Amino acid sequence: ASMERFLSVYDEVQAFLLDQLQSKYEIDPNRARYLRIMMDTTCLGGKYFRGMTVVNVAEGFLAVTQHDEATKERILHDACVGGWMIEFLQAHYLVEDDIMDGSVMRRGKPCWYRFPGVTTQCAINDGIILKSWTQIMAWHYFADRPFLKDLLCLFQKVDYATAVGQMYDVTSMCDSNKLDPEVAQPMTTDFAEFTPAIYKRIVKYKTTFYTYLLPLVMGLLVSEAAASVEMNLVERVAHLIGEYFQVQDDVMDCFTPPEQLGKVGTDIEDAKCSWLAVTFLGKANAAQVAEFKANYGEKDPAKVAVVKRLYSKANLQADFAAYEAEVVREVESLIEQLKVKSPTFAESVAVVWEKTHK
Amino acid sequence: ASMERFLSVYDEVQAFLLDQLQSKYEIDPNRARYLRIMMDTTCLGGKYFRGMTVVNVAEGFLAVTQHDEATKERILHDACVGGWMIEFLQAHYLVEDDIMDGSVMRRGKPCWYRFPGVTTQCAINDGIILKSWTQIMAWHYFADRPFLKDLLCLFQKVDYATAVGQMYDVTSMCDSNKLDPEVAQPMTTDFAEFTPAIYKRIVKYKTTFYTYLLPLVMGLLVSEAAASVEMNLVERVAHLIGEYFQVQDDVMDCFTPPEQLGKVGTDIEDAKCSWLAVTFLGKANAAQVAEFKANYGEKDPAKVAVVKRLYSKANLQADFAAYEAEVVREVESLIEQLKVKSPTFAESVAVVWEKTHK
Ligand SMILES: Oc1ccc2[nH]cc(CN3CCN(c4nc5cc(Cl)ccc5s4)CC3)c2c1
Ligand SMILES: Oc1ccc2[nH]cc(CN3CCN(c4nc5cc(Cl)ccc5s4)CC3)c2c1
Ligand SMILES: [Zn+2]
Ligand SMILES: [Zn+2]
Repeated sequence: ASMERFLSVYDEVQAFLLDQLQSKYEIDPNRARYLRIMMDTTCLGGKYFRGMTVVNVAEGFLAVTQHDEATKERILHDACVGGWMIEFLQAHYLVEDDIMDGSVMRRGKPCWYRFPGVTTQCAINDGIILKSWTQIMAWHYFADRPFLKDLLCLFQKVDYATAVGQMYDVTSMCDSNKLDPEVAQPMTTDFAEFTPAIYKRIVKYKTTFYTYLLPLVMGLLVSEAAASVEMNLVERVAHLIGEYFQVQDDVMDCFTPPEQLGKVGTDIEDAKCSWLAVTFLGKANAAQVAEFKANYGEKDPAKVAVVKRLYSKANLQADFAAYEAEVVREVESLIEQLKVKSPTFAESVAVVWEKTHK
Repeated sequence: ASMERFLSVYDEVQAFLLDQLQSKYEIDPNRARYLRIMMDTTCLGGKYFRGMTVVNVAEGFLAVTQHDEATKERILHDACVGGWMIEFLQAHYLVEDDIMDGSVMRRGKPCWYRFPGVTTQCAINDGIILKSWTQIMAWHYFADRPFLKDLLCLFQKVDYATAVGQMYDVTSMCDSNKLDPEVAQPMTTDFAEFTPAIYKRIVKYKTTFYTYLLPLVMGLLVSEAAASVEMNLVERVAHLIGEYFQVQDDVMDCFTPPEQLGKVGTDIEDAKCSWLAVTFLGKANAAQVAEFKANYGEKDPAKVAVVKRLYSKANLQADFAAYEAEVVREVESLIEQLKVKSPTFAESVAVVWEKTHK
């Protein structure tokens, strides 16, 4: 099974990284232990959706391509390593984003920086190490691979797009004309930049490149199958599914109970440009817009409750159902176009969509 | 002149990065302005020692090798780009280290995160962007270069060694046996880990890889001259000069006036494993060791003054002169060994040493 193989490779990669720190970086057993615990706490515990997508794409191609058994094993091992590079990249951005946002919990556990023996001083560096490990994995495991250059190039572009996305996200509540390193940034008062186009740009860069595009294209690279697809369709479908994924996360932040969510959602307090805020502003009357402005982006729980009740009374479920019908329609159309060059790849995309939609 | 060429290339690289953000990353003029100012504030203003070393090494080879004029220009441009990759890598670690350490000033100006319109929330990400830019530079400018693979591999190893070094540095005042993410870390009471061997390990990784090794080897790579040297001698001399550089920085932190230093030095308050603390512990009697333990690593200015006077009365100038005589001796010996394969490269190393020593 794919999951058994995926988790066995984590143990192998972890052992390799820590053994390398001992043999080449003069590490002591106590600092190796700290880094082992850091890796487990930051990398494990999720669903491994991003990493398993690489494995699933590679598995799809194996089913229709002629290979020696040793080659099938090599491809599957490469897909697991590539999938772990993505999981570690996600771990890097979660560690850093939790510090930047002052987050309290992550997956029902405290954020890494909040651990007593960690602190922000160490956590920022731990986050840096997590991303350096993705490169150590690539150069070691893919040293002789024909796809090494393309993989490192794609990984770099995705990482950069994601850092650009975090900038778009953290500054989404400021007026663009006021951005100035010399002047403390006031929250917007007009919310003129809370538009579907601006929200789409935030989401496209902050999450879709690393959550959907990177796993799909990495699965193609380790399979030596990039010629079986039209890359423009891959980008379009990845960006489309990724946006839907984030709209789901925005709604859950506001209404999914903290116990089920695994944290206390603070998007309203943080004045985030969420799908709920953009959509609400897209249908509210003058009175509702005014009430929203007087209560958004403030920590006062009475003000947060006003925003939540404004959203509830605005019937955003109808807009969500309408957005979802449009996404089902467009995703199915792009899947159909993917079948022209690769029915196998289209099938992996269908599975990626099914898992997102539910 | 090398400096004129080096600074002209910064303008070109800056223009390329910002133009790429507009054409491919949907950036708006206000966020491009913020990133332009961030780049200038974090990358410029230093002596450009690391970046200019790449240029100087490449210039040395140009003087003794046959090339068309267009090739000499291509090599010099590659050396400037490679030198800027190192300067931007340094900018990344300064931004992040200033946040981690809670630093106030850097080069007589506030630390980047302390700017009113920046904040830690943005600065951590700005630091991440600074390092992604080093990779954007490499993939763009060195796309067709024979040294691209070796350069990216060397850059990754140096970056990882540096992140490992920051971990060694930030945890240098804890007892290794007590390192535990679950438990808040107490300061050491015995200072048994304040030894010359442990101090050497901190310094080797936290600064010598990126300050000395990377500029020298990058100069060789862009010159296609790695066969003109014995790499083991390059590593040994880089590590040796780098250690001397850091011993100088440790002494200046404690005794160079804040006006000349460009900041208020806090190594004593921070309980850092500095050359002054290790050397003092290496010659103190029982009474002096006891007085050091009762005053080190505390913010109280009276306690800091006791440590500074303990250092002053301990005649650490004699130990420094003795360490310096040994370094002059070993650096000169390694330079002599470098002459066997490349008198030109040995000469660039002599210049690197002269600039460090003064
Ligand atoms: O006033 C409050 C404050 C906090 C609260 N927590 C839970 C509630 C009770 N419901 C409020 C309405 N609701 C919404 N579900 C969606 C789903 C989509 Cl896809 C789009 C818009 C909405 S609106 C579900 C939970 C509540 C009410
Ligand atoms: O008590 C204090 C407190 C703060 C102070 N600031 C300046 C001073 C006055 N001098 C104190 C001694 N000194 C040192 N120079 C070096 C150089 C090396 Cl290489 C190694 C060890 C030392 S010791 C220079 C400045 C002073 C005194
Ligand atoms: Zn965030
Ligand atoms: Zn530091």
